[PDB]
Amino acid sequence: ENIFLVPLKHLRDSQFVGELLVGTPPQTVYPIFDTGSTNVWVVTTACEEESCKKVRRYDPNKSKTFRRSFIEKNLHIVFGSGSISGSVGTDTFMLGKHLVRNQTFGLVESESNNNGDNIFDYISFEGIVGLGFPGMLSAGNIPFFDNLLKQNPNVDPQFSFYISGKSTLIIGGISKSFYEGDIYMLPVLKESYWEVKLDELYIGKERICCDEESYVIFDTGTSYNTMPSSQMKTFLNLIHSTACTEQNYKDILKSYPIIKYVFGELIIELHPEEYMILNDDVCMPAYMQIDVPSERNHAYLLGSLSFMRNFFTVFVRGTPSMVGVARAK
Ligand SMILES: CCCN1CCCCCc2cccc(c2)C[C@@H]([C@H](O)CNC(C)(C)c2cccc(OC)c2)NC(=O)c2cccc(c2)C1=O
Repeated sequence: ENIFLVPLKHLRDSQFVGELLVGTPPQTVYPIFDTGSTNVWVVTTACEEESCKKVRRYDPNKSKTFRRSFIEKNLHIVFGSGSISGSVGTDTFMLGKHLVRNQTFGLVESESNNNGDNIFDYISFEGIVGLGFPGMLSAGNIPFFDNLLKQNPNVDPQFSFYISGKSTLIIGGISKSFYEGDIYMLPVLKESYWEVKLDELYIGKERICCDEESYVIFDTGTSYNTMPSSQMKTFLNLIHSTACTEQNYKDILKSYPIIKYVFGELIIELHPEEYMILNDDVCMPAYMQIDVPSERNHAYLLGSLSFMRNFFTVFVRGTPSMVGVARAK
């Protein structure tokens, strides 16, 4: 019981959903498990958009343990992918046979693009289980993950994502099934994200960072890696897209640069086959600009598609927090 698995299903686009049970008796939802945010969100019967009506919507009136929050707060969140709004409440959650009572969460009432048709019209969004820190907790006293640990005192305070039908969130421990070699540890900074100091960044022989304080954030909620907007053109000039097939892409990418993230004594090298994705016979880098609240201009995300596909990540919760990285098996 004390180390347990949450199998993740890869639905398109990317991100990866697991089974969460909410309310009494339990209603099932398939949220994404997001280290890049903190709030729990659940799509509800309050959302009357077609994008909500098409999924399994949580019905708070069917939950005996649901309590609408006393403070009637409307939360608006602008993600990089779209916007969600709704109100706040409390309920009992079940994750992987573990109970988490009196958990604050957002009840989705609305979903939109940030500008007509939006991402939610394409995907099957049912919510977010944020695994970030209290600095982006919009309502309530305690983040989900800290609450689960509080109410489950024999769980070790850690979780890890193994990406790629064999993706799984492992809570309380790790498995040698998922990684090779050693795990190196970096201290977490600030109060919002699984954020670490970045000392330098090279694209092949070119140093492109760092002269100010800079940071990497480990974000399972985003497929892509990122750079700050000022370095958008930097990256696009040094790493071109190019024609490729399934048959020749290894040869085409032999000429591409190694991207080196320098975290002090630890250097993570992303080889071309680890950061270039093949879509429509084009090799394109899995990098884009994305606004990071509270870390504009100096944050670099490491996402799921490039980074976690190749590197097993362990997230150790301070009881100071640490991130562990090792090569995926
Ligand atoms: C292959 C492309 C997939 N894709 C675009 C669709 C994503 C659909 C699922 C979804 C919907 C809502 C939210 C999320 C996921 C999670 C967030 C994640 O929490 C972002 N974390 C950061 C730190 C960047 C952040 C930004 C803004 C607010 C914030 O609050 C603390 C945190 N993902 C995204 O904002 C996002 C952005 C661009 C592309 C994609 C996802 C993406 O990979």
